[PDB]
Amino acid sequence: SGIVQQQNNLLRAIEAQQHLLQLTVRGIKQLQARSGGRGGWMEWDREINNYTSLIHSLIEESQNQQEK
Amino acid sequence: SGIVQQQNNLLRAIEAQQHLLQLTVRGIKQLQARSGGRGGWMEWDREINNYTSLIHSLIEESQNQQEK
Amino acid sequence: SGIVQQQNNLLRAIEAQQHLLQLTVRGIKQLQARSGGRGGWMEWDREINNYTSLIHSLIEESQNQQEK
Repeated sequence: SGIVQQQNNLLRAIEAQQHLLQLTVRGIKQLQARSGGRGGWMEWDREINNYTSLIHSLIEESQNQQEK
Repeated sequence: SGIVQQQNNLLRAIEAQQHLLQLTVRGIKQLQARSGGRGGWMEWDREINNYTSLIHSLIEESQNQQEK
Repeated sequence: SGIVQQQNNLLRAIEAQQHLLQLTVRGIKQLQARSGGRGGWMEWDREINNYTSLIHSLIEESQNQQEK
């Protein structure tokens, strides 16, 4: 412990930041929507999805073997 | 030290990311404002505030006992 | 290793979050643009650039001596 009780907090902070990140993307999405568009943002969405997937995978594997 | 000098950098990076996060939320807010709305975004604001509060608490407790 | 294989994952997660952060800023920028403005957001851009620079520096120095 000690140094380990820190890597848990750092991970909790990252997990929460991700919730803030997904909140701002939703906000941006509703903003593009109500002003036409949303058709040319297809590639933008793809990149967001891909990076969110990579992070979720990173967080899951970190939550995993942190207990051992 | 060594592994500890890393958890300080990782924390500094998280603290700065949070400043970038709060900058984008302000940008989104001024965007919703100048286009009517801002009345139906009450719940959105609540979630943002709550998550920002959780992070600030996480960062503060990490800054704390990192010295010991 | 062990505790170290975690600080690599935590760093990878931060690096990816930064890519998500830069994606949302681009989205916000294209939103301000197509609606006039972008002239009064000069100071906003400055702060974003400065914080992105600080993070890139933090990430680079963390990637560096993590091998030793």
